Amino acid sequence: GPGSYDAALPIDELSALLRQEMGDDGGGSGGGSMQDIQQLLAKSLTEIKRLKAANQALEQARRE
Amino acid sequence: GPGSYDAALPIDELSALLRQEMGDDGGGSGGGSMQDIQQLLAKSLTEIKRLKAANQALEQARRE
Repeated sequence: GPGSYDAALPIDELSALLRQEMGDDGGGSGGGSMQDIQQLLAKSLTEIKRLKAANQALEQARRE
Repeated sequence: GPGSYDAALPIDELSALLRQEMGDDGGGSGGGSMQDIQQLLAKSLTEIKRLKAANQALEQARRE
């Protein structure tokens, strides 16, 4: 199976992991530009905010 | 300007946003070397997995 910790794994693995958490259609590229990092690092930040918004909303909505 | 759906903002802004989402006192420069992205793009991915596990744990507790 996989390793016991996520310790210093390469850029291809952490890119595939955040894209798999968002259910991608086999995305990513070898581009490495300022635009490539901005798109990836905005996408992971957007997914944090999506889960926090949903968590905060459902905790009061299901309480009835 | 539009009142919703921020996109294509500079790398310093999205990096200060993911750092303060993880509880830092704001942020600074977004960097651009391979060592910078292997840190910040993994930290933001760890915060997705954290909040998914938190949301899942309270959902299965309050379905009763």
